[PDB]
Amino acid sequence: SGPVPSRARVYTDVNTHRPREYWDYESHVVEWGNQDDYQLVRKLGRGKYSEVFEAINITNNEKVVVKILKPVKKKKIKREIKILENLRGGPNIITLADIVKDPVSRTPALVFEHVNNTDFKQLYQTLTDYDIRFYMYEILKALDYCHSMGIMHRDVKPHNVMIDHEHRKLRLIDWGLAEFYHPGQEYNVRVASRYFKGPELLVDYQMYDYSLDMWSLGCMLASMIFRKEPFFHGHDNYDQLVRIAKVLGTEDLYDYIDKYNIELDPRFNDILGRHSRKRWERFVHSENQHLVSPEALDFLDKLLRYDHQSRLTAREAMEHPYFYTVV
Ligand SMILES: CC(=O)Nc1ccc2c(c1)c(-c1cc(NC3CC3)n3ncc(C#N)c3n1)cn2CCC(=O)O
Ligand SMILES: [Cl-]
Repeated sequence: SGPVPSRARVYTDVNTHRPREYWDYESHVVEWGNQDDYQLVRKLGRGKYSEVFEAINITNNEKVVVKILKPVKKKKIKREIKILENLRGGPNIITLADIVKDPVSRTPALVFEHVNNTDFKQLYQTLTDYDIRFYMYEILKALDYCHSMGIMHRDVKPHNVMIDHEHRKLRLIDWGLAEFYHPGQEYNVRVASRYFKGPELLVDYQMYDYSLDMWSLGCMLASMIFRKEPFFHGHDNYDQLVRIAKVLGTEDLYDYIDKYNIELDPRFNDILGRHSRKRWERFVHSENQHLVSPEALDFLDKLLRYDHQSRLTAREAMEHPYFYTVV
């Protein structure tokens, strides 16, 4: 009765063999320092639960990014902070440099290392075959590291990957939707951003894992090597799954759904239709041939699969023939 259970193939019991203080973020005590050390310079934007500023560390004058939290659930704040502190110093993980409060207004804020980013709609067109393989390997390091530390990012997308192209420096950012992996846990599927949602999220399969980040990465990789942003462009969560099925086909979807005994919402049977599995070559053309290779396509193919257990892990990925020219 109910969905078939599932476990992560890798780093399954990493939180289980650690003490509660590592993953029990609700018992985390947060110390808020003084924000006077930083001077707001420019509104960058208005992230989901925050406003974000370029700031300046008055003391050393080094550049910084300040995320001023809207009033959010104390619980989520502690999660993000605890996750950031556990992953700090890890490869290509953004550094939580400080946690502070404005003395007068009391609004909490997280302060991060600054990356001199090129917007991904300017950057991605510039990128060569070598570039894409390099930066994908940098992302993979961040995801292997963070999966090994018991954590799923759950919001992998071009917006959360900061690239200083001059310095070939990449940072995986915004850990606000990240969560700790506990095998057996039935999680909230209202995560990631639409275009990067894995089919497990869309069919409401809750016992998901690190392999969610591997789907999202694939979506990014497809958009990059094919020059089509976003790759899967759905008008909502239901239609998102239709956009995937028009590429991966309907037969492997229904076989995935039956295998896990997933109860498909009735909205799907009207819209899903019947679609064959398309070859990845169908997407290759004169303007992107130079970024595609047999290896690129094989790597992509082993990321973008319905069955999350069958996707490459981030370690398996880093060993793929696609990365040989970089490693
Ligand atoms: C800070 C965070 O966790 N999320 C977040 C949310 C919105 C953000 C940013 C980060 C950055 C952002 C920008 C840069 N750099 C660009 C040159 C200014 N850097 N660099 C490091 C981080 C971090 N963390 C960072 N975050 C810009 N925006 C505005 C996006 C929008 O409104 O569309
Ligand atoms: Cl959540």
